[PDB]
Amino acid sequence: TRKTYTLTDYLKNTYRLKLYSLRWISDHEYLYKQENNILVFNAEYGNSSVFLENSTFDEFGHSINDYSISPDGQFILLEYNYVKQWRHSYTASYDIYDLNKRQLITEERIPNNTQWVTWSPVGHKLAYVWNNDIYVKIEPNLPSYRITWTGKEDIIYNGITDWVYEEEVFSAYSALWWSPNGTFLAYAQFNDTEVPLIEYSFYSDESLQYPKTVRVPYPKAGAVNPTVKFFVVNTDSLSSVTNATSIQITAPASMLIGDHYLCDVTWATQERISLQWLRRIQNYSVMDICDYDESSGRWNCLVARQHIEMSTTGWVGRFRPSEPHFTLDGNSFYKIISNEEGYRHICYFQIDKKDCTFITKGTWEVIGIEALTSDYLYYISNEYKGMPGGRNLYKIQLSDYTKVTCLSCELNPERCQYYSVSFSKEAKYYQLRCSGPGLPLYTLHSSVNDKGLRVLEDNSALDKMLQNVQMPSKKLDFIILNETKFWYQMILPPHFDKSKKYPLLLDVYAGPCSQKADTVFRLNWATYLASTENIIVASFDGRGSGYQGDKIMHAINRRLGTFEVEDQIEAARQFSKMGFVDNKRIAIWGWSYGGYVTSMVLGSGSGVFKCGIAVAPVSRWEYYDSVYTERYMGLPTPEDNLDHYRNSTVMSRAENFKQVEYLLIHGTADDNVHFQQSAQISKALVDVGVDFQAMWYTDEDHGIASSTAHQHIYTHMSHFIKQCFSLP
Amino acid sequence: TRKTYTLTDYLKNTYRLKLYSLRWISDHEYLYKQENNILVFNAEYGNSSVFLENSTFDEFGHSINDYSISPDGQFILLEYNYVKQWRHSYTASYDIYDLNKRQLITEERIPNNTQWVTWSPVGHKLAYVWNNDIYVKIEPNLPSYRITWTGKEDIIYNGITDWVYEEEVFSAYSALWWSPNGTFLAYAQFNDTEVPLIEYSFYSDESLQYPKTVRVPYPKAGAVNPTVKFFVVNTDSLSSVTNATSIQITAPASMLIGDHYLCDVTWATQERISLQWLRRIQNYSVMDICDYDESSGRWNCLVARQHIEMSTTGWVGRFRPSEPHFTLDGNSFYKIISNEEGYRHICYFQIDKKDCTFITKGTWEVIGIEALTSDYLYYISNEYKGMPGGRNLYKIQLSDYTKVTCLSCELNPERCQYYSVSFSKEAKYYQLRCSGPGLPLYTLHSSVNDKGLRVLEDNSALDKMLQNVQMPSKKLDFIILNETKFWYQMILPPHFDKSKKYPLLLDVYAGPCSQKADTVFRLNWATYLASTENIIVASFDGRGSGYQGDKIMHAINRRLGTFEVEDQIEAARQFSKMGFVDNKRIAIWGWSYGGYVTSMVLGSGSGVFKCGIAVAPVSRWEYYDSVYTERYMGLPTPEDNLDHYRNSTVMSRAENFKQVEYLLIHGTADDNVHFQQSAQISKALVDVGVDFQAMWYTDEDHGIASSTAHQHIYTHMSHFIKQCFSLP
Ligand SMILES: CS(=O)(=O)c1ccc(C2NOC([C@@H](CC3CC3)[C@H](N)C(=O)N3CC[C@H](F)C3)N2)c(F)c1
Ligand SMILES: CS(=O)(=O)c1ccc(C2NOC([C@@H](CC3CC3)[C@H](N)C(=O)N3CC[C@H](F)C3)N2)c(F)c1
Ligand SMILES: *[C@@H]1O[C@H](CO)[C@@H](O[C@@H]2O[C@H](CO)[C@@H](O)[C@H](O)[C@H]2NC(C)=O)[C@H](O)[C@H]1NC(C)=O
Ligand SMILES: *[C@@H]1O[C@H](CO)[C@@H](O[C@@H]2O[C@H](CO)[C@@H](O)[C@H](O)[C@H]2NC(C)=O)[C@H](O)[C@H]1NC(C)=O
Ligand SMILES: *[C@@H]1O[C@H](CO)[C@@H](O[C@@H]2O[C@H](CO)[C@@H](O)[C@H](O)[C@H]2NC(C)=O)[C@H](O)[C@H]1NC(C)=O
Ligand SMILES: *[C@@H]1O[C@H](CO)[C@@H](O[C@@H]2O[C@H](CO)[C@@H](O)[C@H](O)[C@H]2NC(C)=O)[C@H](O)[C@H]1NC(C)=O
Ligand SMILES: *[C@@H]1O[C@H](CO)[C@@H](O[C@@H]2O[C@H](CO)[C@@H](O)[C@H](O)[C@H]2NC(C)=O)[C@H](O)[C@H]1NC(C)=O
Ligand SMILES: *[C@@H]1O[C@H](CO)[C@@H](O[C@@H]2O[C@H](CO)[C@@H](O)[C@H](O)[C@H]2NC(C)=O)[C@H](O)[C@H]1NC(C)=O
Ligand SMILES: *[C@@H]1O[C@H](CO)[C@@H](O[C@H]2O[C@H](CO)[C@@H](O)[C@H](O)[C@H]2NC(C)=O)[C@H](O)[C@H]1NC(C)=O
Ligand SMILES: *[C@@H]1O[C@H](CO)[C@@H](O[C@H]2O[C@H](CO)[C@@H](O)[C@H](O)[C@H]2NC(C)=O)[C@H](O)[C@H]1NC(C)=O
Ligand SMILES: *[C@H]1O[C@H](CO)[C@@H](O[C@@H]2O[C@H](CO)[C@@H](O)[C@H](O)[C@H]2NC(C)=O)[C@H](O)[C@H]1NC(C)=O
Ligand SMILES: *[C@@H]1O[C@H](CO)[C@@H](O)[C@H](O)[C@H]1NC(C)=O
Ligand SMILES: *[C@@H]1O[C@H](CO)[C@@H](O)[C@H](O)[C@H]1NC(C)=O
Ligand SMILES: *[C@@H]1O[C@H](CO)[C@@H](O)[C@H](O)[C@H]1NC(C)=O
Ligand SMILES: *[C@@H]1O[C@H](CO)[C@@H](O)[C@H](O)[C@H]1NC(C)=O
Ligand SMILES: *[C@@H]1O[C@H](CO)[C@@H](O)[C@H](O)[C@H]1NC(C)=O
Ligand SMILES: *[C@@H]1O[C@H](CO)[C@@H](O)[C@H](O)[C@H]1NC(C)=O
Repeated sequence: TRKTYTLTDYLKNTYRLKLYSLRWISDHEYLYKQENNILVFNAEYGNSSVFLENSTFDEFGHSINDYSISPDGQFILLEYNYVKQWRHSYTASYDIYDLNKRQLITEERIPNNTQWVTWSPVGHKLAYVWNNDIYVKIEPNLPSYRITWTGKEDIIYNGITDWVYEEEVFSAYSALWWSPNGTFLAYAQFNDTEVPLIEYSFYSDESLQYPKTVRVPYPKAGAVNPTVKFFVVNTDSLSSVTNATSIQITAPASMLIGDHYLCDVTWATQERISLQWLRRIQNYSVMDICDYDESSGRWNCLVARQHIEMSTTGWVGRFRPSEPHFTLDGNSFYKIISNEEGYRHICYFQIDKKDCTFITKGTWEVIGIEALTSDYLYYISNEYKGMPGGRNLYKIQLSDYTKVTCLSCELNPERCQYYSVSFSKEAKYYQLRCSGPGLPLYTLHSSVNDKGLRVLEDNSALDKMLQNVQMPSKKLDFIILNETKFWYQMILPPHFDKSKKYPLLLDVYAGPCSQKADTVFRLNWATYLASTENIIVASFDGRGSGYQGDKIMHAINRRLGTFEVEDQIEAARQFSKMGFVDNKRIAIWGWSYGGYVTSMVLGSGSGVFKCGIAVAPVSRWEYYDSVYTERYMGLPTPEDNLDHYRNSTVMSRAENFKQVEYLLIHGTADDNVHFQQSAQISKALVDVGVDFQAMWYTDEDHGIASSTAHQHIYTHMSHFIKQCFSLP
Repeated sequence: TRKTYTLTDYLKNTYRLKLYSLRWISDHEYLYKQENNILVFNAEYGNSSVFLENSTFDEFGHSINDYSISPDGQFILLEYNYVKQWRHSYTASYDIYDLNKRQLITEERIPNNTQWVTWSPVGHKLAYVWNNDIYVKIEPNLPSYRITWTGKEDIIYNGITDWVYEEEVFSAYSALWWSPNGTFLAYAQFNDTEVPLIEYSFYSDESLQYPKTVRVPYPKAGAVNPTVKFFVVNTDSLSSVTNATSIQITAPASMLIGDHYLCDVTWATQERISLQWLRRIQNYSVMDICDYDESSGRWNCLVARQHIEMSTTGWVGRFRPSEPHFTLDGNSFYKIISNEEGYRHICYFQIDKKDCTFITKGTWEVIGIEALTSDYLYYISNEYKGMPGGRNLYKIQLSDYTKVTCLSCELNPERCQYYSVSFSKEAKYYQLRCSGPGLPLYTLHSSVNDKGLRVLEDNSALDKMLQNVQMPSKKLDFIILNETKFWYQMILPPHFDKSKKYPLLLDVYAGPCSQKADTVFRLNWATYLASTENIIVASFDGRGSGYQGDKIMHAINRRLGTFEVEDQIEAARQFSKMGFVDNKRIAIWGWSYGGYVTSMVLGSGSGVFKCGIAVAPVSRWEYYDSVYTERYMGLPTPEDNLDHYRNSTVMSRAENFKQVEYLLIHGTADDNVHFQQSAQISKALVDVGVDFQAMWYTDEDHGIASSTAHQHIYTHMSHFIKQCFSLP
């Protein structure tokens, strides 16, 4: 008997995955949300107390979306009226509650429609962006100091990013950086005056008589990009002068010669800041390190401290130049860069010496630097067992690089191979977060001796429930293509029998530096398909995929829509030759880049696939944004890479779609991959007389994450897959 | 053994109906285009001559879209660079060729991007509109006179109509009216300053990087409407030294009190013009009769010559007040109006007498007045055999109304029951166009003795081809509902066998004053469905339908989405109870108003229909234009008819779609029924978890008629219907 994992189970979230989200507030205390109220926990012993009882804001008159405690614990920022914008941006209202007097501040309050707010790293100073201008409050109940007057809707952005910087450069909306002790406030200013606008309709609720036209500054490939400027203001002088001066720090001459980007800002000390700039042609970046000059009140970046990072085989960085991690005295820093072999490792830099020293090496890569103390550097890599899809925490002794300890590898090797970490303020404690291949496991550890303090959440409740269900299994392995290994994973149906022919669905993404083959545990649509529909769901990381060196990642440089597309087809062949795949029932599907690859694959004329589903796909690179697209494709001009731009479109393969069943889906309010992209695919298919299935989702964006739409799209896709595989 | 009428046959027009479109140029001659040659025919004998060689412009260097010979035969206007706009509007380039001197005028030529152009009714003067302003050319080779200078894109229209006037009032882009002999040129001016704009994306060719946004002044129900003014200018006294003077004729005070419309302009004589005005609440209209005052130079409209036309059960006229047909001296006129019984008949009016006399009467209606002489008035009505879906030509003796003669009834009763007609200049000759139930038949007749001169086109070629294919038959009949009879038609499959059960598709439109049950012969999608798929395609005219009196037509007044929807369900219900219908396979489909009714039906919960297809449907009346919507629904305010505006939406019925298969289709560039309407339907279905099929057509408008799109929609719908009926 035993029920299987059904579509409803996924859509209704019957089997809930538990997690343990904590927020360190010091070197040994963290906050945890247990039953609406906020408790504070002692890391050392595990005892807690009620920090803020849930019944505190009952008669607030508003539903509170999130909170934020000032560094000194004296105040708490309350956020409500949350109105989402793009991937990271949103607007909201805020009130400050005085935790000492247990009162709600009612004077000089933060304006409504505040675009971004942030406490100073120390104390309780506040900085926020409202109407595209920056303001600063030294004290929560005192008036604000205006920092900028140039703010202008869709034109000038001070302290916040425009659309493309938020999405492709900073993975954030804020563009301001408090110095370590809060004295200085740095920030970027974006000018989109000449940036073309993407325009599309938003219908809103039925009650809106006339549709609204959403207009946003968005640079498509080869178009005019926003320009940027960087400034630094001394907040400590605000109460002493009428208008504190924003000292500007200009980009290096090597950047000013053409279009460029401000791509990283990292403070090194109270009076030292590092900036990384990137040329519009993303294979050259410069890092300036600037010191405050107490005599001229100016900021100077000595060329002797400038560092150049370039790439001859591709772009710089996985998605951008990596962040530096400075030693306390700010005289040296560690940074991940690809070595002579093409693998990303940690290099140790002296701020005024151009030659760095690699402290790690091998045919594997460092994923990120997680913490740095005067004695140790902690990082996550995929070195363990040579599995690029695994992740573990490591510790390296700064006084002896030959001393490297893996802190997570052997904790529970069968259940935990994909780790994440969170250190306390001074890295005295760290929470480990295991996400697979077994059920997620959260543990707390002491850094002084790397001893396990205790288990925070083991997901026993769910393990219990899953016992009464025929869950699918997952296989992570590899195939060798041209003396090089390529990893794939398969979500196999329960009681899998290799003596049978199962229908196969290729789950694909395959964009640059992607990884669809890993050791993470997921409860998703593929779970339902394998468990209930007895469908094998596979994923393959071929050329262009990440975390396996530049040889593989830069294979698609300037050539998107080629190798990553072909390898995916070859993967299908390879799978069919494994003998447990029904060659007559092989389907392919993907979202976003996966939608593009799926479409390109369905229109290649390979004959391997019977049907496929593309959700919010890219159809021609000239329609996607500049930062992302140009990174891999360069410029769409005849003197650069225009020919391949025009050669890698979905539309040019419309005719071959007569050989397959296709389902095209897109959200009408997708601000990322514009509906325009599918509108052009559909028109090309209509023009050559090809029938296909389509579905638009009114007012949904790139994620189609709305509760109702989410249930609707997966239901619709399920019927299509079952029909194509005629289950029925 | 005899093929059937296939989908390809319909889509490739393999079976073409022959026509015979002629143009009367005098009381005894007409122009007919043959082999691209313009021939002139003598109506009395049938002899012809070549009027213009198909090779005359053999090296014109432009594709000629259309041509237009001046009334005096001296010149010919050549139209090229045609670019379509809405239903009737478009811009083009023109050149004038001198027929007498066989030369192409090259001096003072009409501008490119001209919006409208027309010859004076007599002679060869010209009036064209360019950049929203009116120009007049007394001679083809002479400079033109600027009449208006207020022209402004999307704001002020002179001589041309705005979006709503073009579509809902004049069924023409043109807004200028030449006096009978060309002395005066009357014109209307529209002001859309405060009219909101409908905005939508147009994607264009793949090469366009950024979608363009189209915006057109379009007043939705309740919104601010455009205002109108009327002017008359003397084209005989124009000066190259002074700006033309236009005399304004203001609307009556009973109209100026509130919002209103100019709905008809008709010249009575060389110096008398009639105008009809309609209040925004379309149940009260006023006709003004204005005479030119030679001494004053002004136009006066005596209040004593004012005629009011109102309605207590509904709006005025079928879609607007009918046009008057003045006698030679202009002292009296005939006009179709609804009588005390609610049936539309011809009433004889004296210009200075309030009461008019009806000259026809009966439980049938006059469709239109076609020609008037001192002895006879010719008209088309559905009186014959009491069939409201039949049309015949009649003449009534103006000196003895008891003497009524049908001129088309008995010509060929089996083959011809639906005629339209074309009279020559003085009604000396008329062409009859029979369009059903048999193949179209065109004939020429002489009025003096109503003789049948000859057959112009009998479609004997098509008849010879059609006998080689198993064509379906059409049954026109009626059912009774509450002592009232309602007509329906059924397209029955070849070799119809009433002992068998056939699936049934209800083809519906059902908008106010519509007629889907008639005797017209058609080669369409239904032909293929019955001939090849053996599906019965039925249509029904319930409450709200036209040509049967106001008791029926006005039944849905201020109540759209009620009785016309309910009656369709009743009809299907009754057809389902017939021996030859498979009550398990009953479908419904419609386009435009038919899309709305199909949707309202599917969301009714009647359980009668298994599936349905809605193309470019209206979903809520507040989204449609003011002129058409308010005509039937009044204003959407709480004081007027808001409750019913809110109760008649498709969206409120979403939940009821759970038990039916629904395919929703709409073109993204529909300027008439905005994509918005379908976008809200899909969102409501998604919001209640109901699955359905959808298809958008990039850049297609309300007609979805581009060649490839047309083939694609009918192909996609064919698969859907066959699948719903389990048909191979
Ligand atoms: C885990 S996965 O499914 O393999 C996966 C999924 C998604 C990405 C990925 N790559 O670029 C993005 C993301 C920026 C990134 C957030 C910082 C990018 N901007 C994006 O959304 N698109 C849309 C079209 C094209 F695919 C790029 N997201 C990725 F690298 C890997
Ligand atoms: C011959 S039929 O299929 O019954 C038929 C088809 C179409 C009409 C009809 N009614 O109003 C229009 C047309 C007026 C202009 C005269 C052309 C109107 N504006 C329209 O396109 N819509 C869209 C939504 C709503 F249904 C009305 N067309 C009609 F009265 C009858
Ligand atoms: C966790 O429990 C410990 C032990 O009871 C608390 O320790 C406080 O430690 C300080 C420093 O020595 C003493 O002054 C206090 O007397 C101790 N607590 C008390 C009430 O006496 C600690 O406060 C607890 N932490 C939390 C978050 O509950
Ligand atoms: C944003 O950049 C634009 C340039 O595109 C700047 O606009 C120029 O400003 C100068 C001086 O005011 C004028 O002479 C030019 O006419 C402007 N050009 C344009 C496009 O109009 C603008 O000043 C910048 N804004 C800020 C705050 O730096
Ligand atoms: C604060 O100082 C800044 C820096 O000068 C002022 O910004 C200048 O304002 C003037 C006049 O408004 C403009 O001509 C300049 O273009 C502005 N410069 C910049 C950097 O934008 C700002 O107006 C001052 N505010 C107050 C209240 O004095
Ligand atoms: C935060 O760092 C700033 C920058 O060094 C400190 O301000 C300097 O303080 C020294 C005294 O130690 C003075 O000589 C300088 O004039 C100050 N410079 C500036 C720009 O203010 C500041 O004292 C530090 N804050 C704290 C709380 O330690
Ligand atoms: C069209 O009709 C107008 C108006 O009746 C004619 O113009 C009148 O002609 C008479 C005879 O010459 C003059 O006495 C009047 O003063 C004219 N009135 C106006 C308003 O112009 C005109 O002749 C006719 N045009 C044609 C071509 O027959
Ligand atoms: C034209 O129709 C309107 C609207 O139906 C009539 O005006 C009034 O409409 C309201 C509802 O909107 C009713 O309560 C009134 O009874 C209607 N009559 C009056 C006098 O207000 C109007 O009567 C109609 N005109 C004609 C000639 O029938
Ligand atoms: C049709 O035929 C008649 C003669 O049968 C043609 O002739 C008439 O017009 C000619 C010039 O227009 C004259 O030369 C004839 O005298 C005159 N004959 C009669 C009886 O009126 C007439 O033009 C022909 N029409 C066409 C269009 O070809
Ligand atoms: C077209 O209509 C507009 C608006 O009704 C007319 O303009 C006016 O409305 C303005 C408010 O937007 C008032 O401020 C103006 O006083 C009023 N009149 C003028 C001349 O501005 C406009 O005149 C109309 N245009 C024409 C050519 O008739
Ligand atoms: C309308 O456009 C046409 C085409 O551009 C103009 O005709 C000429 O076209 C030739 C080439 O086709 C050009 O060299 C000329 O510049 C155009 N103009 C002339 C006078 O030769 C035409 O003139 C335009 N007319 C108007 C009123 O816009
Ligand atoms: C906090 O609130 C939750 C839900 O409102 C409740 O279950 C819990 O008992 C509350 N605890 C306290 C201390 O108020
Ligand atoms: C924010 O909006 C609320 C809602 O009207 C208003 O009452 C409040 O005063 C506003 N606060 C500020 C700082 O503007
Ligand atoms: C950067 O890439 C461009 C495009 O291939 C190339 O022309 C240039 O030489 C590269 N620069 C470096 C430093 O590799
Ligand atoms: C005129 O051209 C057409 C083709 O456009 C041709 O069929 C016809 O023969 C020509 N006319 C004559 C009289 O030859
Ligand atoms: C005609 O009127 C327009 C509109 O004001 C004006 O600009 C033009 O100069 C006038 N021309 C003559 C000849 O009066
Ligand atoms: C008569 O029939 C109509 C439908 O044809 C129905 O709506 C009405 O209620 C019935 N009774 C009366 C009195 O009209």
